[PDB]
Amino acid sequence: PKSMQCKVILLDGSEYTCDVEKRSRGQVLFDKVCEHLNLLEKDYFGLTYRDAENQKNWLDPAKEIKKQVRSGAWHFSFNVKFYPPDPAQLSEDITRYYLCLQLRDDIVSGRLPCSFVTLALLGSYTVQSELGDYDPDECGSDYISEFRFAPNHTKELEDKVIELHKSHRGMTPAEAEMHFLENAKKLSMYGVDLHHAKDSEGVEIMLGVCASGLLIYRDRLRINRFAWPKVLKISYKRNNFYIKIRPGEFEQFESTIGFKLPNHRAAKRLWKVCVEHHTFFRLL
Ligand SMILES: Cc1csc(NC[C@H]2CCCO2)n1
Repeated sequence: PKSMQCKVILLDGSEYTCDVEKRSRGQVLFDKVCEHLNLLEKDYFGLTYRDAENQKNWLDPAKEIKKQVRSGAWHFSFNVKFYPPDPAQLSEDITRYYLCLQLRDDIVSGRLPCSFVTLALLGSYTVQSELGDYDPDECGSDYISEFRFAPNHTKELEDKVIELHKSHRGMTPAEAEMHFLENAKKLSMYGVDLHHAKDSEGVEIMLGVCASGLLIYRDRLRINRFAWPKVLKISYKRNNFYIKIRPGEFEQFESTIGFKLPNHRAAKRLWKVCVEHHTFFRLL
């Protein structure tokens, strides 16, 4: 048997290396990553890789690794795929811990926009989880945490993290991580996977896919959203993505909404993440 070396960026930025038989399916590598992370609730998570267009793809667990990475390196990231709308109901603390790590990266990267105070508050729960109770000895008036809290840091933000940290005295890691999630889960973009598209008029939009349904971000004004129950069929042809919206009451005929994606692979990818998030909603 011929093994291939796999490299996986873990959610704390560390690198895990293992080997799998060259014909192995994605689930094989994923199972090894989950065993290493001591993770049981693994179906909220996935592996990503970068294709030749350099686009983030989900590694399909059903399909051979080699038929997905193709010409690329066997380099992956471990990630949350299905953001739980109710993290309090996850059976395990370790699940909630990896979820926090993903959300920390969603925030720092700017994928999850956050008000100043909420950046400070989430920061404060992360420090309490990582360092324990506020300690003046460690932090002077010129203190700057090693922790990344935000896409841009200011001394004011570092100050607010410390002030809020002071109030979490006696909070255990699992409790800090639960408070982190009870706040993060209310952010408008929590678990929203954004794809660039154009509408039927050629105007550039973002299509958001999440637990609750589909979002169309035209501009700040009039945001369209479709709960999963209102979506009958989703399809792609060529560069185009179509959503079939279930007929409202006493309206004879459904409405089809079509979008232009940058290319056929962008369309296929959006279809697959939509189908998967629709099946996830169904499982709630
Ligand atoms: C019971 C079970 C475990 S994984 C799964 N389905 C695979 C993807 C689609 C929905 C979320 O996860 N069902």
